[PDB]
Amino acid sequence: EREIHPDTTPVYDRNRYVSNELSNAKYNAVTFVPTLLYEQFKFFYNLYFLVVALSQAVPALRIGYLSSYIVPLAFVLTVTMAKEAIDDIQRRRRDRESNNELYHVITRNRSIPSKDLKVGDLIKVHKGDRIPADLVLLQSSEPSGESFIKTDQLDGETDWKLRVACPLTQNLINRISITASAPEKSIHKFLGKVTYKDSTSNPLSVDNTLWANTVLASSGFCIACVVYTGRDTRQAMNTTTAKVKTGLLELEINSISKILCACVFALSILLVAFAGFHNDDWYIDILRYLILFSTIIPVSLRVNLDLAKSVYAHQIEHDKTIPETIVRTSTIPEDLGRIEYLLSDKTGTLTQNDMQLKKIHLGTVSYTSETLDIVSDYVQSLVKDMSFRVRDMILTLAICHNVTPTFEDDELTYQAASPDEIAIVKFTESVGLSLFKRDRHSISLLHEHSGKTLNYEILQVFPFNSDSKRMGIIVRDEQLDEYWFMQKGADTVMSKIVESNDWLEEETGNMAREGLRTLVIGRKKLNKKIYEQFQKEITKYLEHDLELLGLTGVEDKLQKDVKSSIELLRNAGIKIWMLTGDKVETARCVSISAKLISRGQYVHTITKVACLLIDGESLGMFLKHYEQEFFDVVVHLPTVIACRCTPQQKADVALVIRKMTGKRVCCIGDGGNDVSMIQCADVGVGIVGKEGKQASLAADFSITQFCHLTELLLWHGRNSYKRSAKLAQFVMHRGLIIAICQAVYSICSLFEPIALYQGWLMVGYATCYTMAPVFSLTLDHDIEESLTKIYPELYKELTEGKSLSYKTFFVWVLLSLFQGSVIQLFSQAFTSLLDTDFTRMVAISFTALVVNELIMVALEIYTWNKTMLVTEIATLLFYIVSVPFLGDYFDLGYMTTVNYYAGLLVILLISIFPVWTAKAIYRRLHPPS
Ligand SMILES: Nc1ncnc2c1ncn2[C@@H]1O[C@H](COP(=O)(O)OP(=O)(O)CP(=O)(O)O)[C@@H](O)[C@H]1O
Ligand SMILES: [Mg+2]
Repeated sequence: EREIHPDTTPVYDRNRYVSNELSNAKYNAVTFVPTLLYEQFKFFYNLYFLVVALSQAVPALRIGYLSSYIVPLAFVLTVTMAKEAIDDIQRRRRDRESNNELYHVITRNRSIPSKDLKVGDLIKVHKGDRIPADLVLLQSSEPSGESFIKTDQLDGETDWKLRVACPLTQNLINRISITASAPEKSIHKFLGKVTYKDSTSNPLSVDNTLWANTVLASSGFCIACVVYTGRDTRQAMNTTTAKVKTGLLELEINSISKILCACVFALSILLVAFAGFHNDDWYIDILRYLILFSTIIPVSLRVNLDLAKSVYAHQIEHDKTIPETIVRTSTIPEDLGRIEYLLSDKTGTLTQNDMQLKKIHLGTVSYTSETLDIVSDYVQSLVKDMSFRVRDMILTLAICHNVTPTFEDDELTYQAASPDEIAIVKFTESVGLSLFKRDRHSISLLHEHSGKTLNYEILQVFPFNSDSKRMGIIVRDEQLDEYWFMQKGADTVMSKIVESNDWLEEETGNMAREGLRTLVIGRKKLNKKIYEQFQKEITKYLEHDLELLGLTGVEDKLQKDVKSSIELLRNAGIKIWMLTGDKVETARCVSISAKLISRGQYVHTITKVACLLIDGESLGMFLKHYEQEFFDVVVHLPTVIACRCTPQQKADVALVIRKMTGKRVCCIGDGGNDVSMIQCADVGVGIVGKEGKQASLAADFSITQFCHLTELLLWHGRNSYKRSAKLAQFVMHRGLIIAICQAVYSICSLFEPIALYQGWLMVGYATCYTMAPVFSLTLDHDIEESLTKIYPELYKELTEGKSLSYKTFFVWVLLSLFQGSVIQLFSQAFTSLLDTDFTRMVAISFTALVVNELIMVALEIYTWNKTMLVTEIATLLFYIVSVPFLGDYFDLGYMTTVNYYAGLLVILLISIFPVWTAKAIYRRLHPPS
């Protein structure tokens, strides 16, 4: 709470208030680098190769070139800051160029920057410039004081918001004082007071304030007074750092990284023990040999995965089948492939948000889409008692809504913040009572039918609330001058308020199991004196005693091709729930019509202080104490339906599921009514085409309505997981092969394992000779995108993890042992291992190893793309031409013997025959189609 006076300039200009300068990282950015790295320092593989780097800091463990040392760590740092440092420096850039934006001061009569701006002084902000800070409107260019504002960057709202000024201060210019409250966090709330001469209090709210990222129009300029200072602005509190996201793939990579660390440590112990424990310094020997074993795999895997994220995001955002998709968190674009649960809303996500009124019932008299003649002639007769009730009901429909019009040649269009009333006005104009232009800021109501033009005006309005479930108005006529109080909303709150009437409950139930969402209308005749004593000013006095008018039933057309999507889902074996705050009867009806339940599948319901339905209170009570047994029940049930849920229990459901099973779930939603279930989700998908947009921009993914996600999960997540699995398999594959090569060399020559490979050879093998086949396999697939619909069942082949486990690691280890051992032993046997021809043995070893890699990458090929087959030939010719001139220091010699090629071909044939035959027999064993 503060008191703002514009005439007391120095007391805020000097100090006591935060300057408009925003600083992010200066003199602390260095302190920022380890702690952020600390999360990366939490993962044991980063620890692993970071200690590999740190080992050579001792001036005794330099075993290879420094060019083999700097490039991996430098390149991984370059990649990992490539995404974030550019954004950080751009943030600093438009922070600095915004804080020097010149602004005119009424008192100082000259332009000053944002730094010189203070609190309480009056600024004329123009149409073509953004609002600098948080202010409150006191005078505008419009005599009414109303203007349209834009906050596309402040919050997720994209439409243009009404903002009125104080009527007392809009006429002004004498000095005017304000009183404000403490800094808060709410993005849709404000409170204040205006004090003028002789202390005349004037109220303030969110309707009369402008914040830091607001954009002005609907005027030329306006006079506004600053309120919040620097850090006190809500953007400094309502914006928080995004939490780190962890995928299961990287966790199991960390696990197998520890496994490989232990394995190579044991191998180093074995080689050192077999050496004879000489040289009197065992520890330096085991450390240097460990580093020699640990210099190929851990760093290459990281960059391969990062390039995988990059190309995967490119492929997602470069599909004609998937128009206008946005990835917002590229840290884990991978877990979508292994998802078992779907948590979703029906509002927009599972619907088209197209509304049509179908049945309306008043006084045991039911009207439908048909029989519009009676209601039409009633409208024409507006300008016995049942007819009067009908026309009054039409009047209440046509007035109480908060819809905005827009004119064109014909079929005048309507937009609002709740489109159910757009459906209402559509029905009313279809009957014959055509509403027209609405000020929605001043008092005007125009309604023309086949007769004569009718005009009203609202005496007072109360906006709808997400908790009040109500909206009420009072309206005065000009033609007949009566006071009509009208109330609209849910019956659950106003049923006891309206009357002691009997015919509400059972009819609401009737249209409930008709699959119709229904709201209810009441009226009351008021007078002038009670209206003005009400206007003297809590909520209790507004509603005293109403009278029921009727109720309406509106249906919605479900989303395009829901049934195909759902059948593809449970032929993919994936599990889907349904949590939404709707009513139980409309929920079961819409799930039946969406074919969420097949034949049979008995439905059970829960109400407390196959299929199953549970209310929100009972959901919280079962998530309250009886947690674990409830979790055990819900996991095995094919479908779960919940009703009457405010988002906190949705977030709790997500948290307890992810914490009690450790699996990856998908939680898709839209609008402000489900903001929590994305921010706590493993993946969040945005919905476009519906009024709500903050959740979609605050999400991680974006699809049109529902369809893309389907093809995003079947054809894209599965392929992503398969190619990542092949990448990991191949990288540990050739790393273990070369490591076993050095190991067998040390067995056959007890000098040192270092003596086999040093220098540029291992550098090029780590970087230049092998990455191109890996990135070629990164693009390879098997099944066309058009064919993923026919065969979703392959999902049931990835839920278990048969490709990433301990046994998979052992299988790849054993295969690598086999091939590396046969190559090394046969080479040493056929080449007569000595110290003179050592160049010949090491050359044929490197050549055979690299060509074996470049052939086995071709073995694991499903489709032969025109862009893929060139990649390995380029590396092959690069190897061929890199021998005589590029390297030309190590392993120099002839090597072009007639018997050399024969021996090489036979040894490679021996090494690649059993795996090729095994793949052929496995293809004969498990034929896909
Ligand atoms: N402006 C409004 N004020 C009060 N209640 C409303 C409303 N618009 C719709 N309702 C009804 O109240 C219930 C909850 O509305 P809420 O304020 O949570 O928005 P919502 O996004 O959940 C609409 P829905 O549930 O139909 O998708 C809905 O079942 C709806 O029928
Ligand atoms: Mg929402």
